[PDB]
This record gives sequence, structure tokens and C-alpha cells, in this order.
Amino acid sequence: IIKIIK
Amino acid sequence: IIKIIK
Amino acid sequence: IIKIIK
Amino acid sequence: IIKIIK
Amino acid sequence: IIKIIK
Amino acid sequence: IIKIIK
Amino acid sequence: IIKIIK
Amino acid sequence: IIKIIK
Amino acid sequence: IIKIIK
Amino acid sequence: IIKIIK
Amino acid sequence: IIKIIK
Amino acid sequence: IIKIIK
Amino acid sequence: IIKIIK
Amino acid sequence: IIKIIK
Amino acid sequence: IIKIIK
Amino acid sequence: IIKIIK
Amino acid sequence: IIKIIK
Amino acid sequence: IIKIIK
Repeated sequence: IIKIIK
Repeated sequence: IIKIIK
Repeated sequence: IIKIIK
Repeated sequence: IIKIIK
Repeated sequence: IIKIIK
Repeated sequence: IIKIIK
Repeated sequence: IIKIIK
Repeated sequence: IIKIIK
Repeated sequence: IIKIIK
Repeated sequence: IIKIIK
Repeated sequence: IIKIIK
Repeated sequence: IIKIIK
Repeated sequence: IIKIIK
Repeated sequence: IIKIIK
Repeated sequence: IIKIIK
Repeated sequence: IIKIIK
Repeated sequence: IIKIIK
Repeated sequence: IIKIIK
């Protein structure tokens, strides 16, 4: 699981 | 699962 | 600015 | 600006 | 601006 | 601007 | 599953 | 499943 | 600015 | 500025 | 500025 | 599990 | 400035 | 588990 | 400035 | 487990 | 377990 | 266990 907010 | 907000 | 990942 | 990933 | 992914 | 993916 | 908001 | 909002 | 990852 | 990772 | 990791 | 807020 | 790691 | 706030 | 690690 | 606030 | 606040 | 506040 990969969750990113840029 | 990959979730990205740019 | 609101950014949300559930 | 509102960005949401469920 | 509203962007939503369910 | 409203963009929605169910 | 890949979900992206740009 | 791939869901993208640009 | 609000950024949240659940 | 608020940034939260649960 | 508030940054929290649970 | 990888969760990143930039 | 508040930074918390639980 | 890797959680990062930048 | 408040920094806390539990 | 790695948790970082920068 | 590694927890860092910079 | 390594906990660092810089």
C-alpha cells in the first residue's frame, strides 16, 4: 500500500 | 494499492 | 486547500 | 481546492 | 475546484 | 469545476 | 488498484 | 482498476 | 492547508 | 498548515 | 503549523 | 505500507 | 509549531 | 511501515 | 515550539 | 517501523 | 522502531 | 528503538 499527498 | 494526490 | 486520502 | 481519494 | 475518486 | 469518478 | 488525482 | 482525474 | 492520509 | 498521517 | 503521525 | 505527505 | 509522533 | 511528513 | 515523540 | 517528521 | 522529529 | 528530536 502506497499513499502519497504532494 | 497506490493512491496519489498531486 | 484540502487533500485527503482514505 | 478539494481533492479526495477514497 | 473539487476532484473526487471513489 | 467538479470532477468525480465513482 | 491505482487512483491518481493530478 | 485504474482511476485518474487530471 | 490541510493534508490527511488515513 | 495541518498535516496528519494516521 | 501542526504535523502529526499516528 | 508507505504513507508520505510532502 | 507542533510536531507529534505517536 | 514507513510514515513521513515533509 | 512543541515536539513530542511517544 | 519508521516515522519521520521533517 | 525509529522515530525522528527534525 | 531509536527516538530522536532535533
